Amino acid sequence: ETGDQRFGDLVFRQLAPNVWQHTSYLDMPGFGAVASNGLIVRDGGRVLVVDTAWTDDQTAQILNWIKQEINLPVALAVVTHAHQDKMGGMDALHAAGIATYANALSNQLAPQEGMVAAQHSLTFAANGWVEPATAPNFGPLKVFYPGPGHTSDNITVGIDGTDIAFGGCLIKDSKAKSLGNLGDADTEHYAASARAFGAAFPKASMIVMSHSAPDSRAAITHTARMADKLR
Ligand SMILES: FC(F)(F)c1nnc(S)n1/N=C/c1cccc(Br)c1
Ligand SMILES: [Ca+2]
Ligand SMILES: [Ca+2]
Ligand SMILES: [Zn+2]
Ligand SMILES: [Zn+2]
Repeated sequence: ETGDQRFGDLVFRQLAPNVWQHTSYLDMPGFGAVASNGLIVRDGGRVLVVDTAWTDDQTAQILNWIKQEINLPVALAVVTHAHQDKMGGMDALHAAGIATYANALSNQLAPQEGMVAAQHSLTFAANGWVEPATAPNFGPLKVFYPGPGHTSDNITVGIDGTDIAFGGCLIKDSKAKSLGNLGDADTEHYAASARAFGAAFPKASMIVMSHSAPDSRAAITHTARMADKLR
């Protein structure tokens, strides 16, 4: 779509004055090329990243795009669970000197999932909000653990000062006919987790997700409606 920029294999789209979506693609062999989206946030004199790309090389291209187009240091990255689309590029972040954060559970599961763990672990209260001492200096990033759904470790992030919340792989677009890859899913708690994400970011009107283009809040309720049928 017009307005989008390509750098290498990555596509970028501005969502807000200080927010961009990054999109990377993995070619399952002779199968569907599969898109995955993350976010880039300009916070004053620094940049914050949400999710790697599928690969280290694709991840370096994110970082090089930021250097060329924004020209501010990346202070940290938060990754949203231990699958290849979200943590495939951790080695690239580390090679670049970025501090990395993930749900403690993501870091614990990372080895079995064939992912490199992030450096630092987020933990969460019973109400789902990140324990702030584990997410120091996150600026406008508000990190919320909605409960198990796409995976037991899936986390979400709202961007304060914008209309944007990022549901990662938990949320599907409002015309989706399935819930995608359920290989690590919790089918019993999924619906409640989708709804909890909506409740955490009641003011968000643009919902960004890993595997569809940004949607309205309709994505949340539609996802929950699908998930209701798993139980
Ligand atoms: F549209 C799809 F199919 F891409 C999708 N929608 N929701 C989910 S989750 N997916 N797939 C996610 C996925 C596919 C291959 C490998 C890994 Br690791 C994750
Ligand atoms: Ca690697
Ligand atoms: Ca798995
Ligand atoms: Zn996933
Ligand atoms: Zn995914």
